[PDB]
Amino acid sequence: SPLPATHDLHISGSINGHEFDLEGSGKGNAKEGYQELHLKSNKGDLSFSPWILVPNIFYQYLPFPDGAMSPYQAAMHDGGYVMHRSMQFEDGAMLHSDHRYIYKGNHIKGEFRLTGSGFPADGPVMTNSLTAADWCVDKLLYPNDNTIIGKFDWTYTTTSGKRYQSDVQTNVTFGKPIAADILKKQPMFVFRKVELKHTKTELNFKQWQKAFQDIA
Amino acid sequence: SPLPATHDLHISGSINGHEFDLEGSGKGNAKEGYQELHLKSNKGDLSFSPWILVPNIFYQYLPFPDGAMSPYQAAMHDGGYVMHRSMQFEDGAMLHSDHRYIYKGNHIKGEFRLTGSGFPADGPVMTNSLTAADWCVDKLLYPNDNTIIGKFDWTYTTTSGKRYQSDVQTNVTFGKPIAADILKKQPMFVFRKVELKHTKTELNFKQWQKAFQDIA
Amino acid sequence: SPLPATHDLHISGSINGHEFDLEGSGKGNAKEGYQELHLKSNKGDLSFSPWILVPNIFYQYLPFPDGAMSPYQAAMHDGGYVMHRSMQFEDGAMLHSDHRYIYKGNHIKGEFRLTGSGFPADGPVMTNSLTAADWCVDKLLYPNDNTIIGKFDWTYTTTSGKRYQSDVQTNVTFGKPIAADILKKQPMFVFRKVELKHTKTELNFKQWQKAFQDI
Amino acid sequence: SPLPATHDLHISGSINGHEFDLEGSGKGNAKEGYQELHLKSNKGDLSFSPWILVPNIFYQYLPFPDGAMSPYQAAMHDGGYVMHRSMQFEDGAMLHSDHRYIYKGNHIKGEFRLTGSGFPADGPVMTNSLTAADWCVDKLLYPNDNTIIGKFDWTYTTTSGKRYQSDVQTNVTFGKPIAADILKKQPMFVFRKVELKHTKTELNFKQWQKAFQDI
Repeated sequence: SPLPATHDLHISGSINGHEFDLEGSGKGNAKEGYQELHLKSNKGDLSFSPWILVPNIFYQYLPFPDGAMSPYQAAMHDGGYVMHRSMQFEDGAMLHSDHRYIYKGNHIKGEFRLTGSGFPADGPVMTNSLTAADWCVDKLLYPNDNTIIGKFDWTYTTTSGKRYQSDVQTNVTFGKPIAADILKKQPMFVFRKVELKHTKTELNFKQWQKAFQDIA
Repeated sequence: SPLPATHDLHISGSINGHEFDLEGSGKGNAKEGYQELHLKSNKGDLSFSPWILVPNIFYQYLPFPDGAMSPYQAAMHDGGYVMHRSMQFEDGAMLHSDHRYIYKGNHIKGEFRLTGSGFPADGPVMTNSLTAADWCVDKLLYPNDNTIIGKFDWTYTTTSGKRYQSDVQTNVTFGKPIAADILKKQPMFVFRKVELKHTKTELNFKQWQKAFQDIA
Repeated sequence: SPLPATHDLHISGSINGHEFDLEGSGKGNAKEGYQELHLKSNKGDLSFSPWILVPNIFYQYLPFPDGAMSPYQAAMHDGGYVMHRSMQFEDGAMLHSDHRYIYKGNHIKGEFRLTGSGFPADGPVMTNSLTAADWCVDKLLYPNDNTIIGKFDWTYTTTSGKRYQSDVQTNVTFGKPIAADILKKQPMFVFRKVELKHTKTELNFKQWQKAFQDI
Repeated sequence: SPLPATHDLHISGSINGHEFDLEGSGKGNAKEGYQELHLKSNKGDLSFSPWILVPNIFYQYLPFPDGAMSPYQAAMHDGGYVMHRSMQFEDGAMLHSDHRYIYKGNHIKGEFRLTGSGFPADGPVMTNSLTAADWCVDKLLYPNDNTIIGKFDWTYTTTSGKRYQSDVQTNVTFGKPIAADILKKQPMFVFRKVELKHTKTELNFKQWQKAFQDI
């Protein structure tokens, strides 16, 4: 049926052993790749940079080239999917997440669970020193008919001027096979840009996305 | 108070998108480093090798050298701890886990949650071809007073004769500071051996452990 | 200070302990990114897939966007640069290289040294089962004014249908500071395509390259 | 077929694009694992911490347990071996090396080539702030009869108190098959300790080593 138009998210888990829990709703344009989302904390002030919740804070808004359904869009009413992502940061920290969804017509409800640990007390996550995430190219491959293995190098700029880097791998597992015509076009890349306004208790996130097999 | 003598575990999560859930109980000797555990499935036959649940299936049974309390033993009645472990396998699979505990006198109850994804359909986890885990040396460092960052190279032998390898990092976060005299002895290593008997629904696990700063 | 038009390569080292040595020459168009190269073995038949020598077989041919010189082209007559590249393969093999260059007007001479090891005897490098390399996006960052640290995920298709993957990092070190206006545009990405035809003793290589900051 | 008693090393390459070259000699006891080595620079003051040249500054000095020859000692008069080592540092730097040897009776001559790059100008290698290397356990596996693939996590202490970490993999490739009875004992671990005293031009290095399968 339809592409999604609106979504909500409950995201919870712990960073360095401290529990956090946020929820909120947003919307987007699934032909353009754009979405935005507001979150508010249920457990008081975040003790860590809200920027570490990106990329984790909805590829059902991502089309494939020339208006084709991405595998995420096609699965939405046919079998669904989950994601499992790993971020391994340069200073020894790690952050994993599980991503699950429920659809009600053109509305997506996400339930994401995250565990992040090992962030140094004086590093840029626990001092709120991340300032922006660099624009990013995601590389996707499909090693079998129901799995995407994707990877990107993820870097934030920070207040000291040094970037903060992590290796990010995302495995996406589908309830039914991906269409043969999607499977034959590998690798697929996706260019993304994000913005985030935030306080200690609230986030306003925006993201643009565009898949490509080749450039102009 | 006492070192632990008995424990139980509920461990659940998903592998390649399929949910699993096991529970059972065991016991050990916290002066010798030895424990054993029985698990039985609540959700029918496992669709994956039970060996992939090791190392995940209790360092409160591990003493430090010369009968000293390990940081895990000392935290047990003073602040507690959690663990976050990552296994990144050579064929692109990933498995993360969160480890939490509740103590009632000398009894430990564990509640572990795992997400593993990306195991190839013909690889050794999804074909039940893992045969044993190699003996292993864990290296621990304490980058601050409440955190252990530990690492080991984890390898199983398999029915084809080829080993199956992963990089394993475990971040352990303590509710109160680790004692100064433990913090000053780094790195600490731990030698471990495990055995596992299993069926599609039940596991019988055993593990021996011995911490060392140097060898004979 | 001309852009390069032609280039030679001597590339030697070992794979799994077996010494190899190739040389040959090629040409390209430094306004368009394209280059091509022929190589011939000086030590008999190669005992491994010639495809493993890609990406290692000249970013002086890469312009930056809108007719700008890339940092590689600008260094060419002003301090030079070297590269150090690491390939870490999914099956435990590793391949490192050192890249150095000498320029004579618009001609480049490359001298590259490689050590690869730990390729399984039944894997696709030692069985010559690599069939092509996937198109690739390289992400570059400049952590200081004389260094590029670049990364890509590098995958071959193989005769079995199973891809063969490696993490690739390339650190490029310049003899003089990169221009401030290049340093401000980060990350920079580069999209590349390669072809290779080969025999046991010869390689005929082609590459297209194009830098982009956005799509 | 004597065990080694004495050794020389010529080690050269570059760190962050700056060429370096050292040579010197040492000795050790191949029944006990210990060796020591002196090196002196042929190109002026080192511009980086000499500690970064450890572990790279001779497992022919390592016996295996119970007076057994290690695979390195047995290859010494029977086909030899080379090593390829990769150090991947937590701050993005990389250091690879190629190790080759020539034997004359009980003397070893090493010729090692290294390329390190991407060390931050304010990090502890380029500020000479590494103070010691932590004691270390090396895990070895033999995926086929002529290869060792070994791994350790390598950490220095520094003057700031913050350790400096790297993933280290060493692939060793033999000219003849390793003995079946060595191949059956896997993993094998090796516990090592090092010391280094240094100046801008000289290094005085000591190492203790002991193989173990169990404790």
